[PDB]
Amino acid sequence: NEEDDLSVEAEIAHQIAESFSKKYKFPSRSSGIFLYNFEQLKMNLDDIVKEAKNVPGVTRLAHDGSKLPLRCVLGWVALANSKKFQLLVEANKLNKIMQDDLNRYASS
Repeated sequence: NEEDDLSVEAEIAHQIAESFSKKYKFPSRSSGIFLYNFEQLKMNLDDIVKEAKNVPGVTRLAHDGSKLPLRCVLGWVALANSKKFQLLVEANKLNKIMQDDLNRYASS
């Protein structure tokens, strides 16, 4: 159980570290898109990893060593933590995007 938590922690940290500066597209409130990456959260990696575990489905995927839905993880963590992201985003559209990705990544 302890060893499982360490493996999950390292797996999530691994995937977030590797994609830390990758820009993803999110829906703007007005029209169009804006870009965001983990780097812009201005959070330390330990806190980003903890917040990523609050995203439904991520712990299960990480436990299995599977690829995480990182656009959704970023969007959820940023929605939860970044006032700037919250003000920029069309949250109706973000919610549907995040749920679509969780559904895709929950497949077998």
